[PDB]
Amino acid sequence: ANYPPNLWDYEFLQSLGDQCTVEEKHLKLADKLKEEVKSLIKQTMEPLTKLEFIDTVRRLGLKYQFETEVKEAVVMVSKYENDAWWIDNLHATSLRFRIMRENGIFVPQDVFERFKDTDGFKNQLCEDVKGLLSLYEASFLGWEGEDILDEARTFATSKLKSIEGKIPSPSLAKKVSHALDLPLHWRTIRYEARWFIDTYEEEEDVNLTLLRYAKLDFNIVQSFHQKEIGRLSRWWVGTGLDKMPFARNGLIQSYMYAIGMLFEPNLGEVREMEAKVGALITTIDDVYDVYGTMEELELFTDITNRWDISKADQLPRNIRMPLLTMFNTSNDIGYWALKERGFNGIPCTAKVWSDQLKSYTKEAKWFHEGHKPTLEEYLDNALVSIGFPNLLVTSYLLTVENPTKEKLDYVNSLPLFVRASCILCRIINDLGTSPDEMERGDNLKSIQCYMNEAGASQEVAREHIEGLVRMWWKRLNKCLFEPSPFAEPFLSFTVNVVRGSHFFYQYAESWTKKQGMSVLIHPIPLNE
Amino acid sequence: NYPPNLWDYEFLQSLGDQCTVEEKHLKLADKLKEEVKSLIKQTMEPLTKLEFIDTVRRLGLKYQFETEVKEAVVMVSKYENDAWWIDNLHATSLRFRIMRENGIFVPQDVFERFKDTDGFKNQLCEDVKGLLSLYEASFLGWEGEDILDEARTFATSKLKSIEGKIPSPSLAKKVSHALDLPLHWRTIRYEARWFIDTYEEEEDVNLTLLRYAKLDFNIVQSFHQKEIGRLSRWWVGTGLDKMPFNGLIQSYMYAIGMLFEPNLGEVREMEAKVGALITTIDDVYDVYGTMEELELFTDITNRWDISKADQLPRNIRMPLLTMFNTSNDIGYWALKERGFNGIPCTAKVWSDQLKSYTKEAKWFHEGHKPTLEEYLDNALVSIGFPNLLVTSYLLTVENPTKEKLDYVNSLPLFVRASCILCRIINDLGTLKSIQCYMNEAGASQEVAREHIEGLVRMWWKRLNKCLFEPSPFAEPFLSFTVNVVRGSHFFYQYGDGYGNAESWTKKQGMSVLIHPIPLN
Repeated sequence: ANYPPNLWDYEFLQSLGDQCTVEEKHLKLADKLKEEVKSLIKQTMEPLTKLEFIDTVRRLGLKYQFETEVKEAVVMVSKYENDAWWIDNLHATSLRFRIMRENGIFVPQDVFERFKDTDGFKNQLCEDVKGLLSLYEASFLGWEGEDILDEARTFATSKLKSIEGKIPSPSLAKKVSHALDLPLHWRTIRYEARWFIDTYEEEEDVNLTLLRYAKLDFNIVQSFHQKEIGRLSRWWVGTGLDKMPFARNGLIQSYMYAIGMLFEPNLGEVREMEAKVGALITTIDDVYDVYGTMEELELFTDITNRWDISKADQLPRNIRMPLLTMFNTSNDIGYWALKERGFNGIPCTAKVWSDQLKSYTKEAKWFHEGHKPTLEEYLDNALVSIGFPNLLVTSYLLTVENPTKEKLDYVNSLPLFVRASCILCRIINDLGTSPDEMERGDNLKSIQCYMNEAGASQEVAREHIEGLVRMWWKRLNKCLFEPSPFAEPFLSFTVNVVRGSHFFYQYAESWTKKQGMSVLIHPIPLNE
Repeated sequence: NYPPNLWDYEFLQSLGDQCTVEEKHLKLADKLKEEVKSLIKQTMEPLTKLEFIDTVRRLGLKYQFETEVKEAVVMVSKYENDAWWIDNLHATSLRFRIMRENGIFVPQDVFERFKDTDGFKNQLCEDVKGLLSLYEASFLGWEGEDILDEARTFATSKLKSIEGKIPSPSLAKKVSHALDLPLHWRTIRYEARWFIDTYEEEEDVNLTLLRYAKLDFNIVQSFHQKEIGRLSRWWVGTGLDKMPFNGLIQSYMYAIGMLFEPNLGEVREMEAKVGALITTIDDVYDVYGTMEELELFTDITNRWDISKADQLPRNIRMPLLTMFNTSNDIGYWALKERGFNGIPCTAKVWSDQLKSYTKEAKWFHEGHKPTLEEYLDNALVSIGFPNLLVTSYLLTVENPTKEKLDYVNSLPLFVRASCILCRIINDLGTLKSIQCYMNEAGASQEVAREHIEGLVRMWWKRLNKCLFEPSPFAEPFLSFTVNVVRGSHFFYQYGDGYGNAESWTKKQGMSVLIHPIPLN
């Protein structure tokens, strides 16, 4: 074991692979239930009922198993000729608006106009909570310049808040509270699936076959995750970085975040590699922040820049081991791209690490010189220092068809889609900082930077930063309606890192542990 | 289904799941170990004692009982009365070998009772046991111990003469086996599997010992299968299994000869990786790469700078980057575990290996014939055992330093002797050794070969004497350096890669790594 102790001991994590083996009879039941659920997605339903069903499928974390059928269902609903089923119905209108836009089918914000009067949304809509929640959730699919969706968000938030915690109807109470914490659009797929499996079971309209399949598929996917954490744990203990006197829970936390970025079994290898990079980002961040002197870090940065480990022995052991693990892992990842994808990715991985440590160095220079950057000067560097250019460009290297230097240079040039994602991850992380640490006047975080600029208060500045999150999400949403040159799975990665940030930096140990226990460690009890 | 293919990495990657040992039988192995400990310690006649610990050794169990075996051998050597071995050819011969094996000197003159000035008395020709014990004991001799040379050539002729004629089942098995290879030249782990089957035929088999030998061998086997899964997964991850030039699995089979113990697992895996890369890159240099490609590969290696790797085509770049990445890994393991960054050392032994290859391709195109001395100077490096042994020293020496690593890499006698032996045993087994010396004072194939076999015996005597002499070296590297040679003896006889040689190798593979031993 390690001291200080990690969330779980590594031998435990390695034990999980065979502790939770899914019995062969459950594997065969899963294939059988999959076909039954396909049939259900395909079956004629009233259009609202079909949208509700495919919303449930998504929410249960199953869209990846039914991509063809869900899309085909959505298209069908977009072609249903008579609109009387949603017109003047706030829930149906909202749900349709959201499901259509999630699937690349435009619906104008004007569909909501009829729910307003001269002064704004009609106060009487507060008599229908399901309606309000669907409007709230739909509002997050909005784009810049869509003022009615901003009004919808403000109205629905306010009305739902006037009842959060006091709703005498258990499943809706739960869903509203959950939504006010984070909208569905901002949550991770995989962690939402585990929460919603429990919520769905308690709802009035539960389909037991869908529910049964959701639990079974959850456990099967979980068994792939458990094998991955076994492999990653063995790797991590092999690096010796578990014994550095910093970066407690680095590996496990990186892996838990990676599951938010991409959970699908068929992306296991990519997910392992992203988890290794994230554990090294966590470790090296600590090296730069809470261990190395300015002279040690200058040499760390120079070795990385030049990809030349000749002078590595000038660094003390606890700095040298992270350095050489970064080097060895980056070479391994670049090599996988050569072996698997036909393209040598070492220049790419070396480059994003060099860019990242240059950004750490800039922050350190500001901190030591007492520089107070503007928000815009801070974010241009801090969107690099958060590590998502590194993680995203790496993800692109490992998945793009026919990778080339020119394609990698393009992604690393931060096209709007990627820039929005990295800025979001940075600002979201900064917003997660509790005011216990704010009182410490760290000038190199978003809120404080804006406070310093404008002479604004902490509350006004926080509100400003929160507004930036909503703005960059609007840009992300619109980028998906013209995403070229990007394709799946990179389009999903770019969005899902943001969701990971929202989920893991909500504005801590126990909460993390709870999430890891339900998603990675404990299977769902089946009654089969 | 269909025959499990030892060459199929699909199959190999799955091992570490199958052939479990029941947690039941672990506990019985702890219990029989303690029974076997008392067996080794309980007073017996000095002869019964030596036979008992030789047996333990050949069952491959000495590593479990090193203190009890040493103290047993030391008690025998202090036994004041010599009547139990004097004039007994078996007893004299076993005492000689087991004492020398444990670093206690016995003079070649303990065999004077069996000889006169005309040599060994031809009357010993039907004492088969004594002739066999004499034969096995002879390979413990040093240079200039001539009574020991005479012993060998004499025992060898007399045992050859009675082979069809031996009644005892276990002894006829043992004589046949010894005439192919003496015990001293065989690997510990592959011999242990063979001997379990033979020992069970012996009149004097101790069923406690036999039962513990089988159960330990299966437990150990389970450690190895997990090792092979991991290594095969690695190999497939490199993509080098799909290059057009068995690789990993063979390297691993050799390494089990160099070291088999569960407690040395990590070192064994790294040695196997290097083993696999040596064979791979030797083929890159020998056949596949152009001249210009080999000079970039060489340059990249010398400067440990992969900036220009992209000028190599795929099938050259992959071995190079794999060599680089794995050398970085092994060097790093030394930092993590041993406190010493070993990347400069692994980069250097690789840079030397490649020159090795640059030299023997120059001698091919440049139409130069070397003296056997000049060729072995290079061929003891190209065989790759400096790489492998310097790496094994890096990973196991107490308090490693650059200075200690520069000394092992200078190749002092003990190391130089193992390395020459590995290259010579290889050339015997096929600008080779024999083909070079032929091109010395101008000899035949028959007289060359005999001269080479002679060199094998000579270097073994020098190795043997080193183990008695002052040395900066300790265990386990002492064992690694002798045991590579044994690995060479055992596998180079059948290296051909088709026909009888491949089915023999496959069978060793299957009996020692795959198939557990049937228990009770």
